Amino acid sequence: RVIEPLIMGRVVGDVLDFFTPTTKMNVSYNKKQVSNGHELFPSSVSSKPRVEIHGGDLRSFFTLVMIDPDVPGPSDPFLKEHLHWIVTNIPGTTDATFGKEVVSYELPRPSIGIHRFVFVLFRQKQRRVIFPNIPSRDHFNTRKFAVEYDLGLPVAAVFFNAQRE
Repeated sequence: RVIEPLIMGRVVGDVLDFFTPTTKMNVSYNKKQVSNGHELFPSSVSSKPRVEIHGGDLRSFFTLVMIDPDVPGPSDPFLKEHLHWIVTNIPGTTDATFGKEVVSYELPRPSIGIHRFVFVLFRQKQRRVIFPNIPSRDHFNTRKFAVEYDLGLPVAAVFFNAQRE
């Protein structure tokens, strides 16, 4: 039931494997929480959001990625995924500003149709801090990225829909 909007919205399937959410994540833009699957205007999301994470060991570290799988349009997404943001080594119970920004936040600018803008959080392996070298934002693969950096399955994910205004 908790992952339901991600399954109906095809995030689980198109971008992520099935997982059991275990960390609470709250993504907010100017204090307005992102609600799974609801539409936002691009102008509302032009600056990076606040991403607070909750619960679990204070010693844990988390990686956040933001991706758009529907590029340039969802019907023929031949550039998928477009990478919007990567923050690693976020201490448990804090927020993205406490991690290492590895890929800077790129404002959502969907070209064709309605795109899903997806935030995914992973727990890092114990005693591991990571610094991914990502040469390009196009043709990004979240599943492959998690395998590369030993990030396991997502522990939380949320997304919004956005289209050109």
